[PDB]
Formats: sequence, C-alpha cells, structure tokens
Amino acid sequence: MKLFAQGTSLDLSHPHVMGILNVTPDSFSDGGTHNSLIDAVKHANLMINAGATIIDVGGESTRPGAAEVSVEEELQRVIPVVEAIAQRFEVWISVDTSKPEVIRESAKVGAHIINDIRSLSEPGALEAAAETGLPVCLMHMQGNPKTMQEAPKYDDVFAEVNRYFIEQIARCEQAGIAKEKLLLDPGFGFGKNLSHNYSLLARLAEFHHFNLPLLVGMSRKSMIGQLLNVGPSERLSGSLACAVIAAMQGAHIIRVHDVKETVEAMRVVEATLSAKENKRYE
Repeated sequence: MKLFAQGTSLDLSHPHVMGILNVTPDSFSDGGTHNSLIDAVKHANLMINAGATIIDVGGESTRPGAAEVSVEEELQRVIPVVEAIAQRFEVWISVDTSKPEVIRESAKVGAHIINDIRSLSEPGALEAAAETGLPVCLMHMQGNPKTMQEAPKYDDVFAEVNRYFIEQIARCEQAGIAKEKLLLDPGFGFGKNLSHNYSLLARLAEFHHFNLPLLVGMSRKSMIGQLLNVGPSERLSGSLACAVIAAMQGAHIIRVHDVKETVEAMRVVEATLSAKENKRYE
C-alpha cells in the first residue's frame, strides 16, 4: 500500500517507525516560542538519523489531567516546527491537532498526515481535514482522552473498536474524504484497562479486514507500567516487546519514544517476515 501526500509517497510494505515530538507550552519553553525551535529541530534530526520515517508533532498533551491549549498557543508552536522540519528534511510529518485552523495551517506548511486524538470530532475539524486532502488517522477512544477517571466497561472491546471504525469511515466518506486516505488506530491506553489493551494487541491481525494501514502507539504506556510494575523510564524492554508483537501481525506505523532501538527491532521483524510464506503472524 502507498500513502500520497505533498507530492510524495510512503510505501507501507515494511513497518515504519514514527518519532514523537511534543512541543507543548510546558516543554517548548518559556512562553510562545523561545529558542526551543532549535531544540525541536536537533531532536527531529536525531530521530531521522536513528531511522524514523515519520515524525508526530503535537502541541497538546494527551495524558490524564493534561491542560487544554488555546488556538494561538498551538499555532505559535506547531506551525514553526512543522515548517522548519519540512524545509530541511525528507521525513513525513504528521500533526496531532484537534483544531480546524491548526489543520489548515499545518497543511499549508508541508504536514503529510492529520493525526488527531479526537478523530476530527471538534466543530469544523472534519471539514478542514477534508479541504486539505491529506491522509487522516482515526483513533478509538471512549470519553474524554485526558480524563483521570476510570476505564469503561465494554461488552466486548474488540467488537466496539471495530464498530467505531465502521462508523467513522462512513462519517469521513460523507464529508468527501476517500477511505483510501484513512489510517486506523485502536488507541491503546485510551479508554481501556490493562485487559482490554492486551485483548486488542492479541487480535491486532484481525483489523486487516478493513484493508487500511494500522498505526499503533504503545510506547512507555500503563499497559506496560502496570504489567511489569515499573516507572515511565524503565519501560524500554516492554515497549520493544509491544512493538514487535504489533509488527509481526502487520501494523504499518509504530509510534515510539525510543526510535534507535525500535528501528533495530523492526529490522529483525522484517528479516523474519521476508522469510515467512505470507508476511504475517496470525
């Protein structure tokens, strides 16, 4: 499968490692852009050289209890960074933003994929996304992403994620976005407890029936911290194990913090699927 955006293509024949670049008010320091723009570009550079092919630029934290960011705060931080990256490098760039104006402006400076945690649910976001013509990633979640309150109960979490994606592909089609520009994300860690998360990971090979690319982001999350009982920085081994289980089942983009190590794990996976009579574990 190939994605086309901004006069380029991304070939999803082999797994892609997507780096994380968050430029929130609390990390893209001291007011609305300091010299944190060369930090962001240094950081971009390291990830590309460690082998990342996509970079996910977001201006709003998605963690429990995270602050809301205003449109100006996001325009101020995200658009500088997306622009400077696209000028200097070959990488594909996706933007995680929920706001229509940030979608429109990030298209204008060279963003390739709109990767919104809220799946374009805000007023005018679908419309803006559609207008840009860019690839959009749809993500399951139940509730508000940044709540600090307990995980849903589901009749069946796999059945519910699957029926959510059928509903969102339709909505997007009704707004003129072709199915061919969609990517799907089960949304690990968002509205799911530890059991729900491993159920979705165990059955990731089943979401290929949509015949859409799968983007996955399990890096350093609670499904790893709770299972092993370790804090956020001692989660590498467990994050690499989730990355490999996902790629063995055919996930096309893996969103991680440790780019070097995951690229190395992905090489072993590729060498292995290359030798497999059907390029996927089921």
